[PDB]
Amino acid sequence: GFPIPDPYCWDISFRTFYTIIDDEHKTLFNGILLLSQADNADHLNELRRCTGKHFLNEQQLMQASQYAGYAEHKKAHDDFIHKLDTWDGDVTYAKNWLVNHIKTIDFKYRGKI
Amino acid sequence: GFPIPDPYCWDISFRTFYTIIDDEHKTLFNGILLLSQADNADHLNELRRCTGKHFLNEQQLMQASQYAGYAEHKKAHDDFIHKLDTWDGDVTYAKNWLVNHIKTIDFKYRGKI
Amino acid sequence: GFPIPDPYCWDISFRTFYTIIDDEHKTLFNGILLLSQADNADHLNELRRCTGKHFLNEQQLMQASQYAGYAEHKKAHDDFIHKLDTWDGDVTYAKNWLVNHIKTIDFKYRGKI
Amino acid sequence: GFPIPDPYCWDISFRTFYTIIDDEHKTLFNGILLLSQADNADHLNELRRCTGKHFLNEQQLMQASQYAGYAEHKKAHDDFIHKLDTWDGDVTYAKNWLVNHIKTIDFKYRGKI
Amino acid sequence: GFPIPDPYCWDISFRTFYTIIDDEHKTLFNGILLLSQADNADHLNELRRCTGKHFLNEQQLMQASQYAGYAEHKKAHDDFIHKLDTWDGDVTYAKNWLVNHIKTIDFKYRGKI
Amino acid sequence: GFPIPDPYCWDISFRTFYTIIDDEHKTLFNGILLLSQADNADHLNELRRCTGKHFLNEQQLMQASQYAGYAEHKKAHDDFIHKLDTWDGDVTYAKNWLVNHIKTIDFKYRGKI
Amino acid sequence: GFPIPDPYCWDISFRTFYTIIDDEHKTLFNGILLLSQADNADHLNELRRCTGKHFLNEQQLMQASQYAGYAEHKKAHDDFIHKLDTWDGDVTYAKNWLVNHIKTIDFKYRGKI
Amino acid sequence: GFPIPDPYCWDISFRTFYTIIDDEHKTLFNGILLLSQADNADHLNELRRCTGKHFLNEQQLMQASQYAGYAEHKKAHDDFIHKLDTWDGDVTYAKNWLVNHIKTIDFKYRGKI
Repeated sequence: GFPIPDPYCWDISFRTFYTIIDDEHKTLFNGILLLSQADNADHLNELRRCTGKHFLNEQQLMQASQYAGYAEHKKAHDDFIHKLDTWDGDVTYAKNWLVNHIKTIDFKYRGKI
Repeated sequence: GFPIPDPYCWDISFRTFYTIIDDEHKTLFNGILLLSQADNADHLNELRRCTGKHFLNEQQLMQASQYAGYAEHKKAHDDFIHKLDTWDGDVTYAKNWLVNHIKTIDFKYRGKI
Repeated sequence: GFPIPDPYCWDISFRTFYTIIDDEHKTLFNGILLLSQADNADHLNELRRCTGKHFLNEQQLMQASQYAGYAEHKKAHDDFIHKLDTWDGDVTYAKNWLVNHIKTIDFKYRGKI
Repeated sequence: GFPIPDPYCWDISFRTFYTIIDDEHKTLFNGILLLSQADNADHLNELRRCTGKHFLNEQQLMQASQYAGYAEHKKAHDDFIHKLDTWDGDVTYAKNWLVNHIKTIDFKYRGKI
Repeated sequence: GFPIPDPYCWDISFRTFYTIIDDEHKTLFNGILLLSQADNADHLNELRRCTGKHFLNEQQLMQASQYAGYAEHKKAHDDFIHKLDTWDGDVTYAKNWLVNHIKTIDFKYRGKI
Repeated sequence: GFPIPDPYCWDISFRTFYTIIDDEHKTLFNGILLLSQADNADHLNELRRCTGKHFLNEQQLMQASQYAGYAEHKKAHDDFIHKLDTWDGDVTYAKNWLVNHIKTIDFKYRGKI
Repeated sequence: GFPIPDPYCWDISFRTFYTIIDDEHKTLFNGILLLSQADNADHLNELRRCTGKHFLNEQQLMQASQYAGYAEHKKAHDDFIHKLDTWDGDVTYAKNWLVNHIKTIDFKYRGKI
Repeated sequence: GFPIPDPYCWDISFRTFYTIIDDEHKTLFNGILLLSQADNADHLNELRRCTGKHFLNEQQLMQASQYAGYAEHKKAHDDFIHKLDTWDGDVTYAKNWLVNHIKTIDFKYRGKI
């Protein structure tokens, strides 16, 4: 269980050392930051697009080295897409989910992919 | 329900703001324009090739961001391919179908993919 | 002197047998037709984008086979870009230029690239 | 003079309609925000990497359509790289430079590339 | 039913006007020519590699435009791979098969893909 | 049954003549060499990543020419991934497995892919 | 002096072990054989296209490994293009040139690129 | 002065965190080790190919982020190519050069590209 950055933007404690991944992660932080400012459809579309794209890329990256934790990782992703597709306005959930997903599930592939 | 451009060529009211998509759309308008001029096999092959190619590209683009309206969108496409594969010479249908497909189904993905 | 299509849209007489090239050529007919409908900045941008992109792609295709007419062909393209970049509203010139360029200059690379 | 966002993160007013460009722009806001939090080498590296990569990608996109404002735009980029490479710690300058570059220089390529 | 070229090498009557396809076809002719000269494993490996590669590429090309005759076309290919995988030394069959496959099944996709 | 190089690094007797493949093979030798030096998680992650990546690439290469020995080859690979995913510390096994896999199963595709 | 194959088609003695290169080389044998059958524009175009494309691809492969013989090799290619571009109908020269180029100049890059 | 590994193979102390780079670096250790085993043409070719390819790839990665140390880094690479191209059999030099290049010159781009 990790601290929630304030303002809610990416910081170097989240570095995975995969620059493409890190750059995509910065977009997820920004997407949740927007929602935290105005819970509207522009902001949600933005986060939803970035999230869908990042999850698929990250999944491809795992697949390229036949990563052993793929299936659990993909199910985490798919649950979160699902939350976004049924958005409830729970920004707090979303803030926590991302911090924890990166620092525990994404950090796990470092050095294996 | 939208107006049918006369001559039947693309105009900027159809812009999706995805330049690759817009350029492919211009080919669909042209394909239907040809058929409207001479209902023959050259013209139908031309429209059929362009349509098949555009639908698959557009489908790929939706998939890259895990677009939530993919499945309904893909079924729309597949119905229209089917009409082309069983061409009846109904140019009027084709003119309407495209205008409506772009302005209602394609416009829906804007900002999400 | 080739006939100028009316409406000013691509027809199969302009076929080069290179499908990607033909699809790009459709976009150039469309950009000139829009300007013939309303000579404004939007229509010019559209044509100008499609023309710059088409000229570079066709140039790349020529280079891939070390086409002997490359230099002369690139010069013809560059002269038209210059005309678009100093646009005076002479649609007639443009309509003629495109028909002639495709049917006498582009047609010369067929079978060689 | 555009307003400087606070927190200094991307918002949808900076949208260019080019999704890859917008995602890169989010990374530049983030790099400046980190420097505003702690002016150190890690934060500078991050911003410097993201800026060099973004400038080259955007340059490539301009070149793909033979964009007429390329040279002037490349010069603006190159001047900012120089500032990052001779970094004096003036975050204020950077915050202003980015907002202005996007809303007056990048916005000018919209519809042309 | 078409003439069998003598020597068994590609000629321009087999042009599909897809240069990548034509170039791959030249390799198939050569592969059968080798077998006609020495029925050994080097020659068969050569033809088998070229054939496998060409069929898959050609299949991809058909798929990119959602070609309506794909399934019949793919089954033709797969039967011929099968013959090669159970090679009997029937060079005559192979000579006929290729000429007929190109001039009747491959010629069918021209203008549709 | 082949000799085990000492030190356990690649030598030119393992050349497949596919430079990409050979370069990937050098990484597998190195991965097993590391394990032979310190059986830890860094070393195993390194070998596991390289192995997963190589097997998938090599599998793609086989698929591109519709290689007839694919299925047996893929099952060999998948068994070895499985050993790595249930690592027992048997370095001896791993040393033998690789030498034999290359010199008998990989050497088999030479000239067919 | 290497033997000139009759019929003038590629055989496995010309193998370079680079499958893409070998497939391109087959096309150059074929282009010369056609000219030996009928010295016309179609046959020349075919050979000229295949030669320009092959020379650029092989050049790119050399550059990818910073091959030390690049400059001298590029010059040999360029001299042959010049001969095709000033074609005098000397098929004999061409038949000899290709056999020699592959077996003494191309063979020298084997293992180095 | 860094320790020279014995056996002269890559270890995780050389890790750059760029997986493609690390895999290429493994090939350079291997090429020097072979020369240390037998100073012949095969071993030199191997090392020379892997080095030319690695230097160009790493250069491309530097350029993708407009890395500020590019020019100086390219010069260091070019000097080593020159040494390989004028190979005098000084393996000791090579062993030292590689260890030093990676741990002091390559390590400097980490986080910047």
